[PDB]
Amino acid sequence: DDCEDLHLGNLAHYPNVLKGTFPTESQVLELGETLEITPELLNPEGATYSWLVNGKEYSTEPTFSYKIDNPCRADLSCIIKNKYGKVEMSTSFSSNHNFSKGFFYVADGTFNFYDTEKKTAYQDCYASLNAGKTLGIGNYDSANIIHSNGKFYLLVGTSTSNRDHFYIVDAKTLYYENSAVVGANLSGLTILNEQYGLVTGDGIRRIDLKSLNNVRIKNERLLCFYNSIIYNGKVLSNDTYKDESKVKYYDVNELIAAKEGEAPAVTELDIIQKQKINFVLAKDGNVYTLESADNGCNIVKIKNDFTLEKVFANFQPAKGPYHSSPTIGMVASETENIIYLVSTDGAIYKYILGDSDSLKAPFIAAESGVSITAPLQLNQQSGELYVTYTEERKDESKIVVYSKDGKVLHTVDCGESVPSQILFNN
Ligand SMILES: [Ca+2]
Ligand SMILES: [Ca+2]
Ligand SMILES: [Ca+2]
Ligand SMILES: [Ca+2]
Ligand SMILES: [Cl-]
Repeated sequence: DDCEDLHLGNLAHYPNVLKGTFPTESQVLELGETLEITPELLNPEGATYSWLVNGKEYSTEPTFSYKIDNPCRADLSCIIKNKYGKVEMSTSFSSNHNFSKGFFYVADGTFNFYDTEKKTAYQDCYASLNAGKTLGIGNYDSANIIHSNGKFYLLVGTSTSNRDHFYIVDAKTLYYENSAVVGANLSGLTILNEQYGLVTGDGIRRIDLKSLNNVRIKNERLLCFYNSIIYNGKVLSNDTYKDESKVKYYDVNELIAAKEGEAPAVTELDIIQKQKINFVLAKDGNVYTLESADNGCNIVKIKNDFTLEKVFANFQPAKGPYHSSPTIGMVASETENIIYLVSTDGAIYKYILGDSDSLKAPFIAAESGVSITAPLQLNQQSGELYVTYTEERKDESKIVVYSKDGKVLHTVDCGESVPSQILFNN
């Protein structure tokens, strides 16, 4: 087979890459694996390489080595150049990861993933899966996310006007879908249904969850739904972080139909609030919130007909001092008649609907000089409670994952960056 058919003397002078020495199909690797591509040149003398990861030059080496140490997806090009010509091959690579095997946590202005099976944290999964895209959440900015319709709807509360404030991120994959401008200093987000949401902060804005156009329905300086919920065709809102205010509700259909400036009717419920507190849908099918009282708080049951049942809790609820400080929110179980809530000392109470005895002592005791600085989250499949703690004196935050029985299962070190929210991909 000496000199017969194809040989070097008849195959051009630009780089000649041997077949199969560069992937012809998209690569899928496990977390921890390394992608290695070593193109073999028939004529390698004087050749130079350029490896582009998502269009950005990563290497000039004749062999590509890239550790898949984070959930990612990337486009890969290889430009091989010599005196006589330039050749370019392209492929793509991604990690074989499962975002069902743990939870996302919003810290240092991005989506981070913690695997409860591997006990491993992956920082800034949003960038590595979206070609370096950022969500632009600065230190003095807020991230308000609602997981609905299999999407993460993010509202950035920022003083910058000419930037995207509202983002749609796929909840299962963490893939960016769309984003748009709404307005500066807007930190109140409500998802009404599959088609519409509400953005509050300077009154009420309806946002179309497909086109991302918004209509300013009500214009009221500093009017913000710090917390809200959809219940029996109404939007229940918490619009205070300090001042005495009552829970107010709006009609979902009136909010959907309202034209620019047509402020909708607002009705008050006999629920005095003097701080940020959320609304939780409990296993009894009712909505619960808290009412501010002199020597504690009241766990308020909001029935379908919007009548109220109130149970006194001899403890003050956890609170942040500023407009920017997040809601130290409650969390309800979907499988048990339970609500977890945080006292002002950093203790967790497990309220058992209808039984006021469950409020006589904390479920999880407080630790001195340690406070709970984010809303509670619960894993509805295991019953695991995710609590965000901050050591006041050193500014070191952690996510502690407790079992149904209150035993520590995981500790996620977050350092100087406080996680604001915990999300699931399902
Ligand atoms: Ca190697
Ligand atoms: Ca109605
Ligand atoms: Ca009892
Ligand atoms: Ca850890
Ligand atoms: Cl609209």
